[PDB]
Amino acid sequence: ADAKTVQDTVTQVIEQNMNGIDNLMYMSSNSDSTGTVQITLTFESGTDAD
Amino acid sequence: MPNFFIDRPIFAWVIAIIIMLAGGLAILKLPVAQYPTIAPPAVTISASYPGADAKTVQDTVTQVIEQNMNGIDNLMYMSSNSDSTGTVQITLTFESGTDADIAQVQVQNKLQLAMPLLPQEVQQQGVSVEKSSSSFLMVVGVINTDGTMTQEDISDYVAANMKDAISRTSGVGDVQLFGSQYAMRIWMNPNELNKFQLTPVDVITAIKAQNAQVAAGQLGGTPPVKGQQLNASIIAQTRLTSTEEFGKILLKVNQDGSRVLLRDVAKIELGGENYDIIAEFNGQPASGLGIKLATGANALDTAAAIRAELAKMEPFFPSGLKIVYPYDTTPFVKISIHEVVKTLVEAIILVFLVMYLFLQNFRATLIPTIAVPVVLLGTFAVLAAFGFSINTLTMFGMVLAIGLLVDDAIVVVENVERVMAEEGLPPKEATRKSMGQIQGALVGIAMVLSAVFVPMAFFGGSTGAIYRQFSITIVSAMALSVLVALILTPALCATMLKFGWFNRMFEKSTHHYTDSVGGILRSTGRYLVLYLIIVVGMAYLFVRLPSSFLPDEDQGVFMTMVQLPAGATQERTQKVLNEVTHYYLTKEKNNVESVFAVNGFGFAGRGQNTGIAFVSLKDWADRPGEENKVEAITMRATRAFSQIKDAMVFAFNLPAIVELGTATGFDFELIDQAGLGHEKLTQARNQLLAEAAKHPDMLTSVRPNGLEDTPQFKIDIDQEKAQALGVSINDINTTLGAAWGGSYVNDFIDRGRVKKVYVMSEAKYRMLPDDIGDWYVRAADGQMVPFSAFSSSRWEYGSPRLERYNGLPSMEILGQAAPGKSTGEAMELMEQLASKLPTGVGYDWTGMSYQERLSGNQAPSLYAISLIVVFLCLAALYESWSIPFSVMLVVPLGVIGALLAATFRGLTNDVYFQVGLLTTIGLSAKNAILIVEFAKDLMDKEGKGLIEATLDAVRMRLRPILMTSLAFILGVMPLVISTGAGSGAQNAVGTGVMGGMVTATVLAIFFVPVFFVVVRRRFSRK
Ligand SMILES: CN(C)c1ccc(O)c2c1C[C@H]1C[C@H]3[C@H](N(C)C)C(O)=C(C(N)=O)C(=O)[C@@]3(O)C(O)=C1C2=O
Repeated sequence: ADAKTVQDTVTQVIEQNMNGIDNLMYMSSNSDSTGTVQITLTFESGTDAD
Repeated sequence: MPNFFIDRPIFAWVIAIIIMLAGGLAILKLPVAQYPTIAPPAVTISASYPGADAKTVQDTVTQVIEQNMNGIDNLMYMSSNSDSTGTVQITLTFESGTDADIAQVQVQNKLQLAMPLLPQEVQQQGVSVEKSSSSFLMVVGVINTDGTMTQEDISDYVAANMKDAISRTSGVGDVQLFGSQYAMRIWMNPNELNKFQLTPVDVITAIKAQNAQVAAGQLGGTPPVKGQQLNASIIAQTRLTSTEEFGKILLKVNQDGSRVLLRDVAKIELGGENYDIIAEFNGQPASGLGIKLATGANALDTAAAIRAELAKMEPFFPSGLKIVYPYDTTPFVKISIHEVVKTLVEAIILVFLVMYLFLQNFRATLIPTIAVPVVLLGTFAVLAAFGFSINTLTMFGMVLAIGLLVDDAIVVVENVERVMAEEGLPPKEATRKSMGQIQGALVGIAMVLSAVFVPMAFFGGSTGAIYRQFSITIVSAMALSVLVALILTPALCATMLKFGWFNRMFEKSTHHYTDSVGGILRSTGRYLVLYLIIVVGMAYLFVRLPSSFLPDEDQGVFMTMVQLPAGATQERTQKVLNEVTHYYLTKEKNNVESVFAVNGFGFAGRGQNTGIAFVSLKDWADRPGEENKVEAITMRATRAFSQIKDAMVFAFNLPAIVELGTATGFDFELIDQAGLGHEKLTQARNQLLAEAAKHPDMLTSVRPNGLEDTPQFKIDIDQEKAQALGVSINDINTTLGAAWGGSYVNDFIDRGRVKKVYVMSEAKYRMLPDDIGDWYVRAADGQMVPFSAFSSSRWEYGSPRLERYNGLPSMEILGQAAPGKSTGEAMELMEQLASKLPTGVGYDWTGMSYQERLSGNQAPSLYAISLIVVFLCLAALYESWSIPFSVMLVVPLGVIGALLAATFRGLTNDVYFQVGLLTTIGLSAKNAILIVEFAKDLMDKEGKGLIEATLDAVRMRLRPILMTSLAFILGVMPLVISTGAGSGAQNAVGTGVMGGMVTATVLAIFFVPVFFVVVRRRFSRK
């Protein structure tokens, strides 16, 4: 029961903060109707995933 | 090798090109920041509890939380604040180079298990965990200079339309807003409220149901019916998004169709979430944004892009929202970079000027000019090899060293212009013989200079990190050099190599000189004394000479500290800020560029009571005379601000490395170590404080860095009476709660942004212990009941700030050493004074005092091992367990004279001094090794004069020294040693090297050719 709602409520927020993190190349999130959200960060090759 | 290289010099330019390439490309990969990272890694832990107080925070939250920091790796110590405004910081400093990213995990990670025991008020505000830095890169400010937007208004914008915009820009390692963002405010009044028999709770529990976010399946999705067609998503209740819809909330309805709306019982409007810190820029409403570096990005680079992004977006939203920059640590860095660069560049011009005056040539002075930039560049690649960076510390690292490579160059091309001179052969055969008589010396002095340098970078903590900066710099330059002077120079001067007021005024002063030195050497131990004075002298000057870390400097800004007393008030505090502002703009109007003033940011707590005012002056330029400088402007201020009402208002210049170990002072912490309550500790604290005033011998200013108990208004619910009337102990407390300290209902959305919703009494019904009488609660039978009915009130003292060191109620005192005595010996007293307190009370040293204690004194222990490797190394340069001795006794010469940073100027043993004091002992013992080389060499090869050589030795030597030692001093003499601004360390570095270098030459010309004589004759003697 949540159009936008999710994004801008959980999405934007978790996104706002994904800043700082080293070796970041691009972020891309997809807020979903089902209420599901999926933020995704990907780093420069080599970077140490743990 | 060089002999194989002089033969193919074609190649020893490829070796030279590579290096230059590496060092060029490395330049670009270099990050640039003002300093490097030198504080051990800390981690704060903040927390809120709207309307609490220290106990009601130390025992609901800071404890608890803290009973759980167990499990976490490399931790040094952990303190914690619990003050009277709902705040809880809880920073945790950690061993030297532990991985910050991984410590913050666990710290944080381990919080995650206490939250279950935090109270629900707190877990809603949420506890954040982050890395302790509170003062970095630049701090944009956003004011409105046409009274439209208030603090909160401006904050919002800055939050809503630009904060993230910056936040994601090449650099921006973290933003921190200087205000809030709107929040649904809902200020009730017991009156309009008690008239409907509704309390805060009734209001609270409505703003819930009414403003919430429900759930409601699709249509198909989950298993549907055969042959269905439309699946759609149902959209049930969803959060209000306005003061409008908020205004309309069914709170009550009673036989009248009576419509009692949230709009009646109180008053709705957007506003800020916290309201107790008034920011304003030059008497204008303001709401800045601070921005921290980035980790590995570039101070310059990223400042520029911030300025970019800010530009581009300022063409927006009505009323002039003008972006100001009351702080940018960048101009300061760039001007340093711009100097130093000239120091080097010019240092070379010097080696061209000097050297000409000495070697009739040109294609000779072209050599060190092709060696220097080759050695610099290229060390810029060793810096990038060890992950280092272009920062103040690392730069002066090569300037303090400019004189060590430059030398090296001259030294080679001037032995060739002797050998092909003193009945020599052509360029080739000259080099071969020349570059081959200093060959092994040029090495060996390698291994030597590696010690008396390496040893740094082994030191303590916060410091010692600095030291490392310097150490690897130099040694990376230094040795990199010695390597080109065995490869590119010996092929560069061969292959290239072919006024009366000099030459015709030198060839004879040499002779006068060596002659003068000639004889005066029979009674050898003539000047064996005289010297012994010198040494003994230093051993005086040293002790006499004061100590420091880094000389403070004029930077963009500095600050004033206001502090109204005991229980003052934001409003009463503002006026003080307005003055501070005034007696700054308008009475210092040709220097103060702006004052950014905020009340609520004390430096030893918060509260309406204290504030602080950061002032940004105008460009070092428009600030000419020493009177127009910081270490001057603040003087006026400090005083001019005495003569102020009950309002301690200080002003002072920030230290070199904001975020680092301040004064040579101490940081002491008195621990609760048992039962003993607040009180007992206080009496304890007070014992020792007073005890130490009685001792201004060992100097002091022992001061509790913390807050005296103030009085406090104490409610007190009568449980029984509560039970007797129909009145819930819960219902009471939320009403009194909410009312007076305000509660944070739930969220709502506002122009696409979730934002909090607070609800608390108007200000009118919550200022005075009276008013409490305005508040009514609905009881069981449904009759409003006043406080007095079930509660009584008394004054009393309690602590607005409860502080506590690792786990345990503590109290922190700080103070200085002694205008005479050492930080060290001053701690020791403080400790004996501690030694006699009541039993319960323990004591522990934190902070600067932590390192200083732990590591601290090692200078001895370390350089012992150098002075040994120096010997060893040196001994096998020659081939005796004694001869090297003739190389060592140089150390004192250079030292004295370098120590006339005392007797000539007004300085201190500060780092920049000691690094130089090393750079200086390198040319000194270098000189020695050579003169003691050519001492034997022709004494050993041509079996020459047991003393005859010595004279000749020094002869073929007075020009190298005189040559270099000239271009140096002059090189170090410029703005270096005479400066205005963005400097400090310039005076630092020069002055040290400037003297001492004098004595190193002008005094070793005589001794070193001695020494060698006084010895080389004490061994196998009769
Ligand atoms: C002193 N510190 C650098 C400044 C300077 C200027 C400012 O204008 C401000 C601060 C602190 C920040 C802290 C923040 C905090 N937070 C990020 C929401 C916060 O928890 C509070 C609070 N005490 O409730 C603020 O007052 C606060 O909103 C605030 O208004 C600030 C603020 O206005």
